[PDB]
Amino acid sequence: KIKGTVVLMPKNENLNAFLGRSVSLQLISATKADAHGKGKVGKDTFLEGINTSLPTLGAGESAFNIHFEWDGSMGIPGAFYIKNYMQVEFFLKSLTLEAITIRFVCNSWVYNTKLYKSVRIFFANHTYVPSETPAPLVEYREEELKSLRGNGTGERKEYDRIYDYDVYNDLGNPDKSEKLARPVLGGSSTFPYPRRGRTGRGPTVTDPNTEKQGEVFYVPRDENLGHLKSKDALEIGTKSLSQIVQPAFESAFDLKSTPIEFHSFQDVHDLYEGGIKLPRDVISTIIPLPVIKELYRTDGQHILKFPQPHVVQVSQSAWMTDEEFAREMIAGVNPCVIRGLEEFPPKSNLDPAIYGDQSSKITADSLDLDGYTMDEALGSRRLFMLDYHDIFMPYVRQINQLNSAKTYATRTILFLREDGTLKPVAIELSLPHSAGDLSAAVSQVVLPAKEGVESTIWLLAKAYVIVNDSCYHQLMSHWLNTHAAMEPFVIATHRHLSVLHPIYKLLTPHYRNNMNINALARQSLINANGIAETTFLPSKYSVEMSSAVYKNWVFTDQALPADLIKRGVAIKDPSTPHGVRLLIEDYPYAADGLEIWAAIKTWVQEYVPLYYARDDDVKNDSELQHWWKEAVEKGHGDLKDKPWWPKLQTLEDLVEVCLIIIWIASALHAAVNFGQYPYGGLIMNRPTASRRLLPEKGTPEYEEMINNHEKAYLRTITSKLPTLISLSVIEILSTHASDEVYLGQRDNPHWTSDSKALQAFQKFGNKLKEIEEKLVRRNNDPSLQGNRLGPVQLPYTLLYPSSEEGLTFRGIPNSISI
Ligand SMILES: [Fe+3]
Repeated sequence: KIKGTVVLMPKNENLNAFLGRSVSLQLISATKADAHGKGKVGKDTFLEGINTSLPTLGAGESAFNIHFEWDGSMGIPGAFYIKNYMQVEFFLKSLTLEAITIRFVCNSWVYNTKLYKSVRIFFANHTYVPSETPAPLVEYREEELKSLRGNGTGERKEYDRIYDYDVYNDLGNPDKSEKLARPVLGGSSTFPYPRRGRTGRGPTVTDPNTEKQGEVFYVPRDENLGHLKSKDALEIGTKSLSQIVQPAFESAFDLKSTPIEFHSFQDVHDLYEGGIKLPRDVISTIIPLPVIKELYRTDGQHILKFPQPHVVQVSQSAWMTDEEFAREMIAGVNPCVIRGLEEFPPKSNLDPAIYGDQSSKITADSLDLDGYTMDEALGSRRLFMLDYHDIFMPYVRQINQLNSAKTYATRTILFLREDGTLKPVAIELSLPHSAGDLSAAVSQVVLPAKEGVESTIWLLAKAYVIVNDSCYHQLMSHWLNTHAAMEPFVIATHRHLSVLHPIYKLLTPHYRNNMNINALARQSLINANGIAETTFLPSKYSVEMSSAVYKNWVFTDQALPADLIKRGVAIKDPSTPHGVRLLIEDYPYAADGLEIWAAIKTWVQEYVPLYYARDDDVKNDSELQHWWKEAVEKGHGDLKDKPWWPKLQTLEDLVEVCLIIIWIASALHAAVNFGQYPYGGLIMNRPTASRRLLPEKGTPEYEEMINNHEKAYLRTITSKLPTLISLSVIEILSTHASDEVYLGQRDNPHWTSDSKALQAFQKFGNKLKEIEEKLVRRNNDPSLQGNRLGPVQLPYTLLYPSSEEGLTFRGIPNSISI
């Protein structure tokens, strides 16, 4: 008999109930086949007893002894079937067979046997490209992929493990109201979009093209991550905020229990000092809710107190400095949009027949470039911009028609000073113009000012820019480029790469929780009248704006060197270690990012050749070829006609594709995600909406800018009630769960039996530790203070690879996990 140990976790996170005839396992041979060439299968073997011997056992886990009859005619086990005859599902961790050691890493929920169309199968931890699969496992390997793909029909159930694609046709709620109808995103030239995971709930009764509402948005079962500690279930907080907390806040405002608007900046600071007083029944709603109860300190009676945002921990006024406004474009929440400006004035590609004359109104001789002429600044590569003009202009008219929204399409010009810091030198606030226009508001240029009403107008100009930047950050840099862009690759990977496949093992840690958070976001974040639409400027146009931006999304430009070169913030330079020379030498995001990028590249370049010796080996891997074909032609199918997709016929193409996927999922998402509350937890620093244009001279609103500048500012930016909701959301999303798995870590040390792959992975984790030491030295270097810390004195730690749990402003998860 072969001695085995099963480790599992009961659903409650009673052990005698697993004995008797409750759980059967059957070993499957990798070497002895039946007459059809399929590995022979052993007898049903039941769990025999509880193993209390090994002190090495994670929380919630139990170990069971089992002995398998396995004679000569059976060969070597390479897989097993398991049947759960119990009513309730359990979480299967592993099987370990001794003195034959063979390890099986399972980490999968096993529901009652009657719920499955075919018996659950698990493979030992060996790694095989398809031409290396032992012959008696070839059919089992392919049948398991066929099972995962399903047939493209049916309402998906909680226990299903079926991966497939669908369009974003589940955000509208047209059965509730015509006002809640939304365009389908994906599957048309008007609205191209990445695909998402298919749920199959079926059509609404009013629109056959929109998917009906559902209490639970399915994800394949093992994508729905359980947590030992309920506080770690951060993705569910989004749902609780929308469904329970937001209505409670709304009630406090409807009943006039708290002022409707902030009246001074101190009313905003109060949120993390003394707190806000709210009705008792409002506090009583929050206090018992998992995740939500961690967001606020409370007296249990009437007070909620938000945590002090990092950006104010040293100076509560530094966010208002021009130095910090520009520094955040290279070391802030959204450090990836600034571009070099190589001509002046800046140009627009938009049609003047639609929007009016698009010539810039910024004059060169009005700009203070520290004594440089414009030609000198351009030539020395010292001029940059944050350009939202062409991005926002197409939507300004329809946004400004909404009752409580008004924006400009902004452009900010920045100068790289000789001291190496950026300074803002002008903001252009543009509006579309057409013959029939009812509005008399005009475009204007605003220049820096420190005194008088001109200083208030300049501070407001910065707020209009940061509203554009916050909307672009959240919808494009963050949602579109990480969450949404990655999901098609998750789906393709499970559909086409076996668990046995080396590239499955390389990529899947980088998908942890991504389908789950995305489904929860379709339900409560980006749904019609959901949190994003009611907190961000574009309202009901928000998600469709991300579709318009996706028209220009380029997979190969997500690589960090290509991004930097495309934006004109670095140049190709083969004499440099990273192959690019930064044009802003101390650009903290890019400088730290290049280190992480290089480490991932080395890991991928070391792992790939362990499994692929020539370009032909890549061409000849049928799972890999099917995977990439489907990811492109189905998952990102609206961009299938584009010439820039890698072909995947060479080793270098495989490395490139894997490298870009891991970068997007880990460091890029971390850099755009974990600064959300640290920088945006002060709404004045990261306003999410603007509600009025600049006032005309001779009006009470203009006199208010002179006499009460803080009120003028607060009336312009996000109102108090959506601010309380936005702050709560971003606090959740900026938190690391205690069970996170970070870059350089895996959830199990035995993910492969291949020692060379294990060694290469250890080298990768060591290199990340080395890199963190280097980044600490950078933050401690007084010469780099201006960009790495700024007047907010906030060291740039967002690309430190490691972190403890909580709202830490550091740490790079493997995946898009929140
Ligand atoms: Fe995120």
